[PDB]
Amino acid sequence: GGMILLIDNYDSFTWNLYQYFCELGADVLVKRNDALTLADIDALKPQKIVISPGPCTPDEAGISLDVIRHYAGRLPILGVCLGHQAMAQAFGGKVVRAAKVMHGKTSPITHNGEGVFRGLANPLTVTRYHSLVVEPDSLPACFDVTAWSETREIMGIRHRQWDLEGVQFHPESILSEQGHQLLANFLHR
Repeated sequence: GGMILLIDNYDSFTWNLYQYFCELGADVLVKRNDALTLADIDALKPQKIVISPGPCTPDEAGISLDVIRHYAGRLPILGVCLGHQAMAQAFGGKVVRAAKVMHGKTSPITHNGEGVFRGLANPLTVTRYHSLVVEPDSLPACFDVTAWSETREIMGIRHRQWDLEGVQFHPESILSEQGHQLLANFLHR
């Protein structure tokens, strides 16, 4: 509810998330993936963690993979794009090339109306900034898929037991009412 650790994986969109979460009344702290150890995060005492997008892959995302693996089941974690892929890979996921690389287009995904999608319209139009996707047949059994592209891509995953959730699209909203309601869902679990 209070203190959010946002992990910057060197994207401009981490500051959008900063503003969005601050407008929802959260105490947010933004630390770069290479300027942190896991010992650091114990000092900061976060209530929830968010892994940002970034131009890299999870392997090159500094501590992101280490953080998901160590804090899984201790604090809620929300992965956006890169963070969503990092969440799959963390539990033995496989990230593969997409059918079409999307550099800013908005498109309709279907969801299960649970997790961050509770009280959201289905289908839902979202904006995509990615070229890679989580491979469905490789997805670890600990994860349910929660959203699908219309080309049948994984657009959201969620752990079956713990509070860690991913989205492949950029939430980009909080003045959209159904965009505010998506991040508020993570914040007020």
